[PDB]
Amino acid sequence: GSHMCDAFVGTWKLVSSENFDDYMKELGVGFATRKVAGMAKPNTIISVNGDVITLKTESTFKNTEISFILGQEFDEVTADDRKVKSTITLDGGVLVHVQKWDGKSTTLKRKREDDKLVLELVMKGVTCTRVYERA
Ligand SMILES: Cc1nc2ccc(Cl)cc2c(Oc2ccccc2Cl)c1C(=O)O
Repeated sequence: GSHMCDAFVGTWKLVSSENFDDYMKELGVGFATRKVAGMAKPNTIISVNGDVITLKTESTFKNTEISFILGQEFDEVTADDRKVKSTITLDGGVLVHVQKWDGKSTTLKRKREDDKLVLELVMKGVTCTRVYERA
């Protein structure tokens, strides 16, 4: 059968970024990692096997991989090496990813808009948008 996650499945490459440096500062990312991360053009591969969604991100300097069930909290190590407790849910057709660590929180929303995969990353007052297109 068809699922709301179907539209996300596939291989994606970064095409544009807005306010990523500010967002990384809010996360506590240091100067050098901000420079190196800002240069990268990651690929993200989203796949589904039964109820398990896998999201991989590959880049020149860092690869990440999470597998999860919607609504079930899990341990995640982020690209900037935060050790977080994460939960990912569907809100309509938007994947909502909340990461909690040291009493802090950031929310990452993934949505399909036109032929793009749009990521909205929010920490305190700062919103970054990262746009991906099919690879
Ligand atoms: C959502 C997201 N969050 C990030 C959080 C922190 C950093 Cl340093 C990179 C991030 C990042 O880029 C990367 C994610 C993995 C490897 C490399 C990069 Cl630059 C993404 C992203 O666009 O998927």
